[PDB]
Amino acid sequence: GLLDGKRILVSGIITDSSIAFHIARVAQEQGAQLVLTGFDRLRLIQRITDRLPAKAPLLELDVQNEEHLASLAGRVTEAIGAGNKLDGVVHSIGFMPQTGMGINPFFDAPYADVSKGIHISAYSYASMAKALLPIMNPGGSIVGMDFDPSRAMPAYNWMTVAKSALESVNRFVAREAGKYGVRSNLVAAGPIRTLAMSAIVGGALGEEAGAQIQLLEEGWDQRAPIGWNMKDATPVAKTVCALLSDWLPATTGDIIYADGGAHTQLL
Amino acid sequence: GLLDGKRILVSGIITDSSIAFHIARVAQEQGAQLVLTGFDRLRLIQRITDRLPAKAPLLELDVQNEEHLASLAGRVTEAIGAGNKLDGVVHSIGFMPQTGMGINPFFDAPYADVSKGIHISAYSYASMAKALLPIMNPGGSIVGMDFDPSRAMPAYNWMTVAKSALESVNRFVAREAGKYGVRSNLVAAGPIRTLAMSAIVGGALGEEAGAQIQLLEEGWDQRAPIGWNMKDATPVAKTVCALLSDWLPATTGDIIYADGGAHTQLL
Amino acid sequence: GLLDGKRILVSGIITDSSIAFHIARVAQEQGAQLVLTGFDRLRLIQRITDRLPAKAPLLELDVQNEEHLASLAGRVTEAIGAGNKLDGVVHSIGFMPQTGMGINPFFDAPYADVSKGIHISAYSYASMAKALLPIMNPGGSIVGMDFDPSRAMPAYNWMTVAKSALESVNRFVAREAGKYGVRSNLVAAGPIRTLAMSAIVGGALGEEAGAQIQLLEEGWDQRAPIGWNMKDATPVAKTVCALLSDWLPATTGDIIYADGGAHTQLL
Amino acid sequence: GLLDGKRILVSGIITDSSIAFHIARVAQEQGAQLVLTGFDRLRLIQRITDRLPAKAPLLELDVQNEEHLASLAGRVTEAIGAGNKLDGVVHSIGFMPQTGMGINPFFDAPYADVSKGIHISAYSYASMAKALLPIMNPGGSIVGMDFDPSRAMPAYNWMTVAKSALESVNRFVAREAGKYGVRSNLVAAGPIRTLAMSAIVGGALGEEAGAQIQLLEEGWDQRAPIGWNMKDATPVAKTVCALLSDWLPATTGDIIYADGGAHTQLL
Ligand SMILES: NC(=O)c1ccc[n+]([C@@H]2O[C@H](COP(=O)([O-])OP(=O)(O)OC[C@H]3O[C@@H](n4cnc5c(N)ncnc54)[C@H](O)[C@@H]3O)[C@@H](O)[C@H]2O)c1
Ligand SMILES: NC(=O)c1ccc[n+]([C@@H]2O[C@H](COP(=O)([O-])OP(=O)(O)OC[C@H]3O[C@@H](n4cnc5c(N)ncnc54)[C@H](O)[C@@H]3O)[C@@H](O)[C@H]2O)c1
Ligand SMILES: NC(=O)c1ccc[n+]([C@@H]2O[C@H](COP(=O)([O-])OP(=O)(O)OC[C@H]3O[C@@H](n4cnc5c(N)ncnc54)[C@H](O)[C@@H]3O)[C@@H](O)[C@H]2O)c1
Ligand SMILES: NC(=O)c1ccc[n+]([C@@H]2O[C@H](COP(=O)([O-])OP(=O)(O)OC[C@H]3O[C@@H](n4cnc5c(N)ncnc54)[C@H](O)[C@@H]3O)[C@@H](O)[C@H]2O)c1
Ligand SMILES: Cc1c(S(=O)(=O)Nc2cccc(CN)c2)sc2ccc(Cl)cc12
Ligand SMILES: Cc1c(S(=O)(=O)Nc2cccc(CN)c2)sc2ccc(Cl)cc12
Ligand SMILES: Cc1c(S(=O)(=O)Nc2cccc(CN)c2)sc2ccc(Cl)cc12
Ligand SMILES: Cc1c(S(=O)(=O)Nc2cccc(CN)c2)sc2ccc(Cl)cc12
Repeated sequence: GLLDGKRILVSGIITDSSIAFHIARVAQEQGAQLVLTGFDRLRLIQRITDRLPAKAPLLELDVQNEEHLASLAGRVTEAIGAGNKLDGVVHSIGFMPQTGMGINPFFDAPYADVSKGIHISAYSYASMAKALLPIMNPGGSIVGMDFDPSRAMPAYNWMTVAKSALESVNRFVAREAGKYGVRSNLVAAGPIRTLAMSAIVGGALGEEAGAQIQLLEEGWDQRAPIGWNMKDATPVAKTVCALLSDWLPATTGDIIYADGGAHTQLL
Repeated sequence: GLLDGKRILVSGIITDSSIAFHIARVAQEQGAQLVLTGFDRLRLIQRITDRLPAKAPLLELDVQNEEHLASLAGRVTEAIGAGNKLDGVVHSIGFMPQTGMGINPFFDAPYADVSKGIHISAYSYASMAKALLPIMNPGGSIVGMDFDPSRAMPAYNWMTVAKSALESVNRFVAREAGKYGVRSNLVAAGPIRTLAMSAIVGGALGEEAGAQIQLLEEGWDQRAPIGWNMKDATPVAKTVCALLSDWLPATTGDIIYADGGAHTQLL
Repeated sequence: GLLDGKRILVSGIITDSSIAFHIARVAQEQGAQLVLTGFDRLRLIQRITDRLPAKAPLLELDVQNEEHLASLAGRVTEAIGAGNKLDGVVHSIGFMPQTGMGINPFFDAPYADVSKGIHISAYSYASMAKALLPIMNPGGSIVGMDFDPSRAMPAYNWMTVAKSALESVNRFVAREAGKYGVRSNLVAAGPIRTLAMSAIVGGALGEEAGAQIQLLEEGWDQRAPIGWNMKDATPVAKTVCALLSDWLPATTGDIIYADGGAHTQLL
Repeated sequence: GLLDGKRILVSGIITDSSIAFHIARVAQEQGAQLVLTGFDRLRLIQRITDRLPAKAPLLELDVQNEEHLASLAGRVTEAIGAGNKLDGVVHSIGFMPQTGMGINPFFDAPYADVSKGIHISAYSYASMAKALLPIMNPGGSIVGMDFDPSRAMPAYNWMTVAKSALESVNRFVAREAGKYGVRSNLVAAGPIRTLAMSAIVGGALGEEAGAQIQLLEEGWDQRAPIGWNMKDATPVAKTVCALLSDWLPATTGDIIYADGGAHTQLL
């Protein structure tokens, strides 16, 4: 078991197609003992996580709530038992209001909306690190989820800016985590058909946005030398588990591309 | 004259060592007709700009003030005359509260402070573009100031995150500006001894911060194959003028490194 | 005149659609005095260059010929007059045998062929620098031509590898040239319809290769926020002249993208 | 066992401090069955590999020898048994003559020497892929060793150019290997005290070269958020094994940085 005996906190489950759901599943298959955090609809999240291979304690965490962050370490310790620390943390959280992502023109996003998205999608990575590093073991691992923002693209708009910020945050979190013997890295995944993503392809954010995602999905599988299957999150979940294991011991402040190789190819 | 007959808006002058002061000077030496914008201390800014080679109208612009942005194009047109448009825009604006930049630990920056800095240093680039593109000529140029944030560094902290966001914003501003025949690019400069920078070297942001900047300055000149003189902003001002001219007509969404070549060298 | 009084050596003219032909034309329009070098078909090259706005001495240079390189500086000094030095050098040279570029499978290129292409397309940039730096003025400029090789693409094959090598060579040439007060940079251009390029679109290197270039050309104009016109080399020639001028004085070991911004955009 | 039942070819062992020796050791500890290839001093290599945890067949391979490459697959099949294929290939080979690496000036490397180094260090990655892909299983993995060449550095000189070429080769090998269901990636390691490296620190390539490596080693550990121990190759060996396993299933044409995070940090 790749993660045997490791204690790992996984945020970001909201449905059974959430990337963090599959991260949580693969980690439990590999012997990890999990603690879960969920935002807002905790009864729904509980019913979703009941389908994980093993039962895992669920804690409430709204990343914009200072009280939630201040109590987090104590509530984690209460779930895993005093004297036990975390070996791994998974940040799988993201949000941008509709004004900053979609067919709404890039210039029309109010900063209040953009700021909320950068708060939840980028700053929260440092927030969670700060809350959880004091209860992490040496040799631990923090992993966040990324979507390659080094080039601009239709519709993603302000969320691409939030991703650019998150990659920069990750390189500073790595400097802090290094003082604990802890690594911090991001996994840049290719497009995955989550519920939200499926809703956008169906036009939830405007028809242009939906058409552009479909073109991006299609271009992705074409470019990827090993193909890309947007309906299979297993590859991304296994990559996260790789970074949570002891088998990338010299990688930190970095980005692993679980994208089928698409970013290495022009056409 | 490299910029003869061009009408160009320059923001960001606060003292005579501001990078935008030298941008403004070099552009006037090259035949440009300028309109200036200043924030807060407008009487001070006016007295500073009285020393530019030619007189230039000064307009008030706080980039966080929605009314200032809504009136900007009209006030620009009133200064340059109806029927005249802008050929160039210079964004030379930046700010991060002391909690996000310096010896204060990276985790201790409140998001309210970080958000203010990302607002003024990154989002304002899109804000100004939105305000000014409707009064820009085809073949125009928007230029912002950048400090290479692709690797983390001591003390810069949250401001590095703001720079990462600004580079991403620039690639989307380029998509909008392209509809106008307008380019958008950033100039990534090496360290320059502005008043603020000199204050930090003297310890305004804590002694550790001051020592780290000095080490970064020293490493910069060493790495740069043509040297780097932190007391000479002329090189950065000439680079901005290059991008405002017609001599980089196929460069947009991009970053020009006016850093002595330091970013191309390891040691 | 952007280049008034500057003495500049331009290699790489073979027909009137060569990128170096337009570089040479724009530089002469901007007051530069040129010395030309040509390979192999010198009578043809002479007849082509007779159409430049001004007459320019033509020197023979095969970059694989050690005797040609050993005599180059002396022959340049004889053309521009003793006591005069060069202010600028343009490397616009490239070649890969058909086995390393096209529909021939990537694995089937013999190393002898690949090595010849890397010799002429990458190593020759250091070769020319070595020959010409001792007769270059402080404040001089060396410019090479590049095609963005940071991602793989169909058909370009071994020539992409040669471009990757040339970018690396450029960063070391900059270290040598810095000792002379001389900059060294590359211009990464978008696809241009040279004779060779047109021949490939017509199938000279196999039908698959021809179809892939056409798709790459089409994707380029789409991605470029300001468009890309593959039949107009003026934009690339003006960019080279920008780097030969005094208006990028702090850029070296670097790459300027004269590609319409296409490399900054995903779709 | 991370690599249980996997059959893996490992090149590049020459002493017990070779990176490939530790790759071979860690892979055998993780249940892999190995086939080894060695160059030139095969009796020495055999005596070195006698100390691996398990015995492994040794095959002769000079990567510049066309007959060696033409027979390789057949000799591999004879060692692992007909009907068995390879699951993994490790390229751990590199060489640059003293004229292209060290205190000898960058311009003084003859192309014959540079070409030999690019042949053995870069082209050989495609050569081995071509020889071995027809005897690789779907889901297989090819891994090469890299040293981050994206910025220039003292002394490494032409070998940095060879690394730049190898990264480009890797992105095309990935396109070929994808047709087989096979991944291809590089591991960019921090400096490791091999015999050759120790000899250079002791002055084998000139005193300046030796002093610059020591400064690069020291800067590396400083920059690395988790530290860098140049005398421990275990971290790099475990990273290679990660890529040979099934736990990075969506990564290809890519580069994993096993460098302590040093490349993500400026100072
Ligand atoms: N689907 C993709 O294509 C893709 C690709 C790359 C990266 N990612 C990244 O994966 C991550 C997870 O998204 P997802 O795709 O799986 O979708 P998702 O919708 O399933 O999950 C997002 C989660 O963010 C959480 N969240 C939102 N606001 C929160 C808040 N204040 N506090 C705490 N949690 C909050 C949500 O509750 C939700 O669980 C994102 O960071 C996303 O950007 C997704
Ligand atoms: N000095 C350097 O080393 C260096 C290097 C690279 C980039 N830059 C960049 O150059 C730019 C200018 O800074 P500077 O160095 O010249 O220093 P500066 O202090 O002189 O100028 C900064 C200006 O930002 C303006 N500003 C702050 N808040 C503003 C607001 N709400 N609204 C409008 N304007 C506001 C200030 O008034 C000031 O004029 C920055 O963007 C900075 O990050 C500086
Ligand atoms: N057309 C494009 O799309 C494009 C894009 C980017 C970069 N470039 C680059 O521009 C440069 C010039 O090519 P081009 O497009 O203009 O085509 P070209 O065919 O017109 O010019 C190439 C020149 O290389 C010279 N050359 C070949 N072997 C030589 C040798 N041994 N010694 C000296 N000179 C030799 C040729 O004589 C010729 O003048 C190339 O380096 C090329 O890779 C071209
Ligand atoms: N030591 C480091 O710091 C470091 C860092 C990053 C990458 N690498 C890379 O690791 C790899 C291995 O080198 P090393 O450090 O372990 O040193 P090494 O000297 O131990 O190994 C190099 C091997 O290359 C082989 N080789 C040379 N010519 C060959 C040829 N014609 N045919 C077949 N094999 C040939 C040698 O026999 C030797 O086994 C290199 O590719 C190297 O560039 C090393
Ligand atoms: C959403 C999205 C992604 S994402 O899933 O990677 N990021 C993300 C952002 C916000 C909220 C969430 C969680 N529901 C995730 S890529 C891409 C490309 C084009 C478009 Cl229009 C959208 C997207
Ligand atoms: C300030 C700063 C720069 S900066 O001048 O480029 N950016 C900037 C940020 C904020 C406000 C301003 C305008 N006064 C400018 S680099 C660098 C490296 C280390 C440190 Cl501690 C600081 C800096
Ligand atoms: C040729 C070529 C270029 S190039 O013009 O940039 N480079 C080059 C290479 C070799 C010889 C020359 C000079 N005739 C130029 S890009 C691209 C993309 C796909 C394909 Cl199939 C080809 C090309
Ligand atoms: C050698 C070397 C490396 S290397 O080990 O990564 N590459 C390599 C090259 C050639 C032959 C081998 C195998 N003996 C390995 S980095 C670095 C930095 C500075 C200097 Cl002077 C040297 C080096």
